[PDB]
Amino acid sequence: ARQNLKSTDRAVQQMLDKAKREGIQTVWDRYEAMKPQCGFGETGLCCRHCLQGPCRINPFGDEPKVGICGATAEVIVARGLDRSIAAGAAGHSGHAKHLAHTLKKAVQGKAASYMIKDRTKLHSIAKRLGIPTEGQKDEDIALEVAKAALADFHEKDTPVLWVTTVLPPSRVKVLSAHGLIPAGIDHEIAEIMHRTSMGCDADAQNLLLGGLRCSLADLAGCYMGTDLADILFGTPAPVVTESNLGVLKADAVNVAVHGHNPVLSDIIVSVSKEMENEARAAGATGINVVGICCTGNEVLMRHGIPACTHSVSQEMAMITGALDAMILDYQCIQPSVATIAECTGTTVITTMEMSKITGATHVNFAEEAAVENAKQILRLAIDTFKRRKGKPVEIPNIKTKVVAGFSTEAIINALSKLNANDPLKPLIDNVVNGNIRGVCLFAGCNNVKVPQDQNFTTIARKLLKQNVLVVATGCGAGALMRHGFMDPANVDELCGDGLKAVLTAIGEANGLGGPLPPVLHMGSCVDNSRAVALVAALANRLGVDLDRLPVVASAAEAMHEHAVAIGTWAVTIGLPTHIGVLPPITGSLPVTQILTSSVKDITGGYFIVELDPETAADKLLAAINERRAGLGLPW
Amino acid sequence: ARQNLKSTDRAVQQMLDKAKREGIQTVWDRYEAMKPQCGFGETGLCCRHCLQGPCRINPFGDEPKVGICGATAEVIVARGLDRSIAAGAAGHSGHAKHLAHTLKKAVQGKAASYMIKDRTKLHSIAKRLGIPTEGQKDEDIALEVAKAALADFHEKDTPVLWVTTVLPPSRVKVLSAHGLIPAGIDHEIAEIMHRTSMGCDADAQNLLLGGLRCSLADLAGCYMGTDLADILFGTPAPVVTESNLGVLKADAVNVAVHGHNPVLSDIIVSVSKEMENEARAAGATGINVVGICCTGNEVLMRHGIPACTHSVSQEMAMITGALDAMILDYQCIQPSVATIAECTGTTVITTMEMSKITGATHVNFAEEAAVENAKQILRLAIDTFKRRKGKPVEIPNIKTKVVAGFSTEAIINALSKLNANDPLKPLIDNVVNGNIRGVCLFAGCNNVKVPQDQNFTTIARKLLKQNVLVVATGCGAGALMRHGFMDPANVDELCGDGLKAVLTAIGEANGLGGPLPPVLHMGSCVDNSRAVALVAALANRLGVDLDRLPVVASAAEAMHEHAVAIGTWAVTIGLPTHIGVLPPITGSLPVTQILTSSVKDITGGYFIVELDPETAADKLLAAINERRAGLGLPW
Ligand code: SF4
Ligand code: SF4
Ligand code: SF4
Ligand code: SF4
Ligand code: FES
Ligand code: FES
Repeated sequence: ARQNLKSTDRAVQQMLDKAKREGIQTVWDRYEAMKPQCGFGETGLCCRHCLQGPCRINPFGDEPKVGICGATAEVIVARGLDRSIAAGAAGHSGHAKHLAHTLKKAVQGKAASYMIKDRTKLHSIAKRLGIPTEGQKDEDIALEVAKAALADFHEKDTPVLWVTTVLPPSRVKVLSAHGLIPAGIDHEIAEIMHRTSMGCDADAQNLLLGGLRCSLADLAGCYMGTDLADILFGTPAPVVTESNLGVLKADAVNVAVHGHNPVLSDIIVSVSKEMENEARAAGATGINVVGICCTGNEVLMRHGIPACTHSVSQEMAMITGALDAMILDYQCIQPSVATIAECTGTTVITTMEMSKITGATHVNFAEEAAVENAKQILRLAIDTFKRRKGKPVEIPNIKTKVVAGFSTEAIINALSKLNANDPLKPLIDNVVNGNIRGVCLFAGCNNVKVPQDQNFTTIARKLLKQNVLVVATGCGAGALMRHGFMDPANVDELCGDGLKAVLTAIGEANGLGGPLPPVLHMGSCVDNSRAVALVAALANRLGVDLDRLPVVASAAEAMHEHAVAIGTWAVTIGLPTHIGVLPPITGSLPVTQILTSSVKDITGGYFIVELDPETAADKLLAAINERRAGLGLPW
Repeated sequence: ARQNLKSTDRAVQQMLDKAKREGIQTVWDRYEAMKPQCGFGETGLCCRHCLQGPCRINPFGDEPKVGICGATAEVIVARGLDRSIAAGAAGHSGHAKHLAHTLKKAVQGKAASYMIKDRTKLHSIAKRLGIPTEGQKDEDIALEVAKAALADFHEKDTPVLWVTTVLPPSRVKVLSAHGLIPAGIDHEIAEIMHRTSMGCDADAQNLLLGGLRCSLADLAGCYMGTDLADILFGTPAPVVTESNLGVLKADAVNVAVHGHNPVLSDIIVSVSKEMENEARAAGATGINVVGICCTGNEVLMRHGIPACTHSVSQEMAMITGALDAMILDYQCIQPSVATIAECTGTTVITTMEMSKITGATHVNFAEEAAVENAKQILRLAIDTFKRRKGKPVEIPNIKTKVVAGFSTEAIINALSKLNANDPLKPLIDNVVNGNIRGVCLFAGCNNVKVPQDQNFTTIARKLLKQNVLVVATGCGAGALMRHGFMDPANVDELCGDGLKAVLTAIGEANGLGGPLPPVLHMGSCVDNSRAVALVAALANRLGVDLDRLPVVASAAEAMHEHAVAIGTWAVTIGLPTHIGVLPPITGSLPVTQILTSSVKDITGGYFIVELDPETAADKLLAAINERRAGLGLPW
């Protein structure tokens, strides 16, 4: 079996061989068993929005040509897409809502394990929202910030401030003119679900405008999540760590944190240090906390916790035999982990009331008891380590060096070493002179349909050679880190001369003796909001809207509904946005034409649907170079 | 072509013959073109919640057996069902939210076309919510009521009051013990969408408990909608009118109001009276406003507007050639009406920003301009009448007499003529002595899979002969009214002797010289909340919870997501609840077992899935008689 057709990650390939030997079914096996997949679903031409369904429409040929109620292909496709956007917004904003409640509990004396760790971030957010700080206690400022966060979920006398205060006024004006500013986060999610139900909205343009507005509700949830997590846990600054399965240690208690919301896993990190002695009494060397998915990104960015794996390959960490516990919150967790655990000996633990998995142990985490819960959890992990004393394990000896922690604050600070009072100017100077062709954000998941990481690395290599500044979040950052794109030792190999010169100048001015890494890791999926903050700051410094900047995005291997939401708000804020898997839109030419072309006339952004990564890189470079030409720059 | 296999309504059959002659495609034709429908979708064994899909599971046989991410059949089915519940809740609560904003605008002097029409209802709601009224202006009380309504959409220091203040304390306690009381209406909708996204909740029981809680958010939206519409437009009292296509008049301007929210169509009713002269200047006899679907129910209940048709047969009103305008809000409107209008000459007008139909004329209704908008709309209708002067029409000369307007206030008032200070006691006395075997609520839609009305009338006939008091809402009321079940002249034919005696006693005590009708029309789909108010009042008067009462529900021909939500909250509040179409659950035996059996141990209610209506009636009678036996009553 040619495992490189499943994943380009050599540690994953090794574990796929072990899973095959041992008869453990993987995500790739379940994908093979699903083929050929339903073409009605793949093209978007299926509707189950009422009990007269299921309805389907033949992409081509004879009947059925229309839904039972009269819903056309255009309507069916647009309604389906809208519900996916709403689902994504619901996830990011549920994460943000949880953090808002945590901050409120902390400053009300109800959860002493949590606190204001970043006072600077708290005050800047308060100022951005218009919350007075002068002569106020920090706990009172933070209570007002948490209350403002919660207020953005519902209608009120202002629109969603985590949209209108984070984008330039000119962009807010464009969006307002088209009716796209969200009135409340959960309000928009509910309105989507209403308008897409049977016998309601049935005009493709009207439906899709609703979708764009709900995608801005998702952006607000992302930005709110990043803001609150930085207040609570600290704004990231540059860190050095490692990635891939070789970060597991046979002689340690290996504990993975997995999911998206780090409200508990940040505590796990701190409590694990306190239980090192208890782990060694059990015969381990210590407790080795490692990350999976975006919760892993959160603790990597703030604490340098090494990242074990990501997304599609998450089961492989368990296949080593050395994963003693997998501590779950929610989002992007394959529920197969609970069954695989019976074969690998891993203790899979859920912690959130609305995210349980049959067969996994549940610990009822509460912020008020976080340290207590963390000790209960780590003691299960220690017990599990004890059960495998003397059992052989197979950890691939494969890992990469990762430099990360590039929050927007950290990037501005790094640039400030080149120009103290105008830190964005050195970046803009090098865009203008061509040393930096443009900026590309890689975001989103892996997807079993795409050999793991192949689109991210293929596209990134071409862009880096063409002097594009590449930033990354989520499992796009995961893909790039596991293939060495966050190791500064690879700048010479990967980067064009102009980009190398800039990365070197910034790195050497920050006391590194070497360049910044080839790709800047800006954090988790909610931390796509950090990229928005950087791009909005560049737009404001230049006096233009985002749809004039040479900035693009690529969800090169997208999977989750919240990647669909992110891609949609990237378009809505003005960016050319590549997606490297087929979204369920191709069954409607009119909807595809809106999303890939005529939306440019509304927001200035547009989707670029391209499954071939070499072709996608050329298309992204053309989009960047079109923006350069619109600014009168050489390219 | 045997049209009685499509609809049991003889006027619909006549129009199906006309549509066939004229080559106009109908809902039944589009259904035939869809067969055979996808069995994966029909059984619930399909998931499109991420871009790795579509995933399907064979009900029986070999692979695929599990989703790509590991999602089991139980998880896939429960997630799909939860999203349908959330969609239903989003519709009913969007309707309620609209009315709350309308009331607020009215009492703030911003929409003079609206007002407090039912001061008694306003004060009773205020008292139920704990809002002080003594020494307060009505406009201030109503502002506080509207603000409370809007607050129930989001988290706050109280749970959703339109749940906790409308059910008995003992029922609230049972629900609270299981974690089922909603925290906020839109909060629960968003949490469903989150928990059902990829890699989140993956335990069938946990998912379904979430669904039960979101169904209570739907109940709150229903009850809020009824409360606010009664304040604004008046609480229904008994009315006499007619139903079926024969209510159209060739010589008049025929204007249908269609959808669910009557915020504009109540205005249309009043403004149409003012434009009678203008209609006659155009050569019509007047303006003939008729109802379709639940907006039609709203104006039938409050004003006696005749109901033209319902649900699955809505296109047939247009096929007569006499429908000059169809005025749309949202929900349950087949979008085919916009295409059929090109053939029939009808002017189809949309009015709500989030519900447009390509090819229909849109009028941007605003409460602040409601009368202005209504005149613009009725002038389009008058112009359309003028275009058909001299054209032959085919209106089936088929109509029934309808007695309706049985709000819970009206029912209590009618009973009070038999016992002035204890009005529920005569009803309970006759349940105890067996003259009334129990109560059955018919609710929900028609569905093209079921010959139109056949389940409603078959089940109702059997129950009425067994002395069941039958109440009805929505298009269940529509089905029963169009077959004579709301005409008191049919009591002798349809009703058992004990039920006839009770209907006669109440009718004769209310100065009718005749009985109440065989079935009591309690209004629109949101007005299922009225049935909750009646049943909760009976429970309180008897000192028991709802799951001890001989009360059942039947969504005998269910279609829309909000019928799924209603059926689910009927179960959650404690009722045996029949559904007469297959919901997409049969692909999971564990989920089916929870919903039809083990949920009894949680809420005391349960679903009864039965597609054969004779069998369903026997099962409903067994459920009623089991409740009678639990109270120690003969049966
Ligand atoms: S909403 Fe229309 S297209 Fe969708 S399942 Fe129902 S009848 Fe079919
Ligand atoms: S990128 Fe996608 S797979 Fe990875 S965790 Fe942040 S949503 Fe999930
Ligand atoms: S969520 Fe799981 S079952 Fe659903 S489409 Fe994605 S991989 Fe398939
Ligand atoms: S019953 Fe069903 S079809 Fe009829 S209007 Fe009130 S939801 Fe729609
Ligand atoms: S017919 Fe396959 S996704 Fe519905
Ligand atoms: S395979 Fe037909 S509904 Fe998805």
